[PDB]
Amino acid sequence: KYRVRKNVLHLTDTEKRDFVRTVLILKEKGIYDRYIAWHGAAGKFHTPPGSDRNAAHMSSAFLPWHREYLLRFERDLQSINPEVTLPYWEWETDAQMQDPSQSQIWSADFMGGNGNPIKDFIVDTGPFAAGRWTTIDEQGNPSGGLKRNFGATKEAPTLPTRDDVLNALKITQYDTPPWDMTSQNSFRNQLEGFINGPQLHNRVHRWVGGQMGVVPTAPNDPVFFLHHANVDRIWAVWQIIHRNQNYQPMKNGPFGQNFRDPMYPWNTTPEDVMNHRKLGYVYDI
Amino acid sequence: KYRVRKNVLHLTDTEKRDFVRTVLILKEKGIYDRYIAWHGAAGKFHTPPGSDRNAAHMSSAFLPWHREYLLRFERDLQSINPEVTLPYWEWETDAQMQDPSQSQIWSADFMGGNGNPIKDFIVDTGPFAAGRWTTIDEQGNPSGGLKRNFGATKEAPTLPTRDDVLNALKITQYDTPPWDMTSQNSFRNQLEGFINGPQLHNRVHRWVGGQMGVVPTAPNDPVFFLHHANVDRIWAVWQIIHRNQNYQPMKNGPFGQNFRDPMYPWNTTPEDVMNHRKLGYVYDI
Ligand SMILES: [Cl-]
Ligand SMILES: [Cl-]
Ligand SMILES: [Cl-]
Ligand SMILES: [Cl-]
Ligand SMILES: [Cl-]
Ligand SMILES: [Cl-]
Ligand SMILES: [Cu+2]
Ligand SMILES: [Cu+2]
Ligand SMILES: [Cu+2]
Ligand SMILES: [Cu+2]
Ligand SMILES: [Zn+2]
Ligand SMILES: [Zn+2]
Ligand SMILES: [Zn+2]
Ligand SMILES: [Zn+2]
Ligand SMILES: [Zn+2]
Ligand SMILES: [Zn+2]
Ligand SMILES: [Zn+2]
Repeated sequence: KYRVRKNVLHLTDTEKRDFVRTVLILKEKGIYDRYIAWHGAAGKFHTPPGSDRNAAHMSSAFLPWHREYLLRFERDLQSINPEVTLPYWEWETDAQMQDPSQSQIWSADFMGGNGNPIKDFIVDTGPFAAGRWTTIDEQGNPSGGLKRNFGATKEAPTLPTRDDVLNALKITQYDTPPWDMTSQNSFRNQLEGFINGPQLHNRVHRWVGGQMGVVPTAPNDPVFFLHHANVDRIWAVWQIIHRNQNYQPMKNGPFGQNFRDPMYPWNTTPEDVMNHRKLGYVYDI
Repeated sequence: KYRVRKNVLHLTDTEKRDFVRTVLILKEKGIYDRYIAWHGAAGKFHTPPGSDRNAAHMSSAFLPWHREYLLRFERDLQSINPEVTLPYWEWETDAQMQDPSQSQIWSADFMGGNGNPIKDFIVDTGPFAAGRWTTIDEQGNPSGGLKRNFGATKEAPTLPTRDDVLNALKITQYDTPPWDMTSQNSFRNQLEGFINGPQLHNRVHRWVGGQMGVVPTAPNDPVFFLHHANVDRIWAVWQIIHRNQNYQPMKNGPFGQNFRDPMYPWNTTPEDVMNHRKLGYVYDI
């Protein structure tokens, strides 16, 4: 309840600079890659085997898994710079802009811009531009650099709206059986974005494009964390609005999917991360 | 110093029954799969990216990474039955047999026998025969059943010998740069099996065949843990013989390979598991 996570639009130029520096430091030491890999491994970890669900997506653990992911990542930033916390990208607000690509989050001072079509959409601007930031493929081998292609697909030509967020917050049930891509009247599946997909969470990944548009490579793009800090914020809000409500399933959904089950690749359980304040952080506002 | 890890050949009928029983429960609960996944993930995690070294093999962390692996595995077994510890398969003595496939380790009440040529070398005997034990391919999808083909390979027709172990124990250095498959006069690379490969550990893997023969699927076979328990034991012996020799590299090795670096997929470091006695276990003898 001490660490404050801020809206990207509220950061001082120094905070932006420090965040970028710390990320680049984590990347140099080899710590950043551990994060890419954890998310990759989890994505291929089906619960149960053969099922469409995995440890981090298309199921109940989607939200708590990423919260732990972000928590661990933020603790790593703190180790380098104690004054650095994870900021959140409020995409619902950027969706209101005439041209979202002009949002300050994409400035050459922060995340860098959209991909360059003349270069097969390689990001050639910002601190994570090809040549300054190496990426790796799902195979785990060096790739050719970050790629982004804002709103190119037909299913995600735009960022989700404030209304989409509001409608999701309306759901009274955290999740509902079978606890997967098909769960109905489920806040979790709603936020994740499988209802009339792609929506919200899923839609943002698709809108961004490049490595961000697919599970095995998503974290190669630093914005992955700003996105999920926002997703984590929507959830924190949901938890306040419906305080009558608790995580689901409690038992008898799939192993690694239940309230007290370990979340591959960690021993962390959903219960362990239900209270973000106990985890040591809050969102401005 | 309380948990004793025993030679498979020193186990009672009951101790073997309980070990197998506990492994099945671990499997049934979904815990066993986490281990197959962890080992697979580590094998694809190169240190550094593009390199030939990975978090669990072909470099210095090979030994401490597997020691941590077994420790975690033994703790889970202990959680199911506090009287069960990890036994070790002393293959160097089995190598002396006229026909090693006749060793009591392969009895039907234990691990099971060799694969069935008619079935495409699917294991049809023992507690883990196809139909009684599910397996998972490199993709994380169900694979249809355990396979074994003892010494079918021209490269590893025989199990390593006592002489092979003894010679490795004479090595003075834990490891040597470049800290990878080419390291010379390295106890680690020797025990792993790359000096005139396939030797030792690498040779046991190749000799067993089936999922045990390849990195991404090896742990699917329970004997993987019995194998690595002996490898761990051989290392523990080396540690006592060369009491003034320590882990290498101490620093400036690839991140993930140094004495105090975290070992993907965990935060555990080689330092953390250098003394097995501190880990709560010892070998019988
Ligand atoms: Cl603020
Ligand atoms: Cl909140
Ligand atoms: Cl909250
Ligand atoms: Cl504020
Ligand atoms: Cl004994
Ligand atoms: Cl003994
Ligand atoms: Cu993802
Ligand atoms: Cu995501
Ligand atoms: Cu091995
Ligand atoms: Cu291995
Ligand atoms: Zn809150
Ligand atoms: Zn944690
Ligand atoms: Zn603010
Ligand atoms: Zn590879
Ligand atoms: Zn010892
Ligand atoms: Zn010595
Ligand atoms: Zn004994």
